[PDB]
Amino acid sequence: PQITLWQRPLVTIKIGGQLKEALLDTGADDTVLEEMSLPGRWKPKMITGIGGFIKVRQYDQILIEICGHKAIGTVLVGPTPVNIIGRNMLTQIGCTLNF
Amino acid sequence: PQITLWQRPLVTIKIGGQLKEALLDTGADDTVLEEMSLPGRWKPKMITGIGGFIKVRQYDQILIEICGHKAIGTVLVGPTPVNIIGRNMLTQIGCTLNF
Ligand SMILES: CC(C)(C)NC(=O)[C@@H]1C[C@@H]2CCCC[C@@H]2CN1C[C@@H](O)[C@H](Cc1ccccc1)NC(=O)[C@H](CC(N)=O)NC(=O)c1ccc2ccccc2n1
Repeated sequence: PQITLWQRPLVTIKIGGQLKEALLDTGADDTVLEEMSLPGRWKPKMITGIGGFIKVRQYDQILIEICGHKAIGTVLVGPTPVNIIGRNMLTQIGCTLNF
Repeated sequence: PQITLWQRPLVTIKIGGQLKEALLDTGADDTVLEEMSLPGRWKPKMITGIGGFIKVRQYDQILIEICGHKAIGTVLVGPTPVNIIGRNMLTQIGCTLNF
């Protein structure tokens, strides 16, 4: 698709067969998710945003479908108000910024 | 241009006649820049992202060039770790997400 930005670029994602929605976020290095059921073990990790550091749970090799495109990588579960799809995933689905 | 996301989408901006660089940030509602001099009156504001709040000064109808493209809007000045260009400005230059 070609997505304008007059509203937040939220899209449908699928993880563990669960349908969610998430923000396509070119400003985010990592992918950070709301609480949800994920397989495997996690490890504690800390990342920062504009307001400072948070503790998150790091899951590796997670499969996700983003607006129909498959991606696999590291996802961080933590105190985020919204699922955020960061560049580690965005690149896998061929996403670009255009103007 | 077309900007891939293998690295941070940083671009040149010009504001207050000064050249800086900033992050093209589709996940950000607002545009937030490091401490700097701007004209007019400001209003105090608090914004959030991941990790909590920061206090900023809000300036309205500020002129900025983004990669040579003119935009006018609200700029928030404060202790952000990185200059970020949010959707309020990105929309003025016709920026889209494409995959
Ligand atoms: C996700 C993580 C890996 C933590 N990366 C980010 O946090 C990086 C960090 C880099 C340096 C510090 C400054 C931000 C740049 C950008 N951000 C991504 C960046 O895209 C971040 C993503 C976002 C969506 C909303 C909720 C939180 C997170 N957006 C932002 O921080 C901007 C700040 C701003 N006023 O515009 N926040 C939002 O526009 C914002 C939106 C609505 C809100 C609702 C509830 C909660 C918090 C609220 N957040």
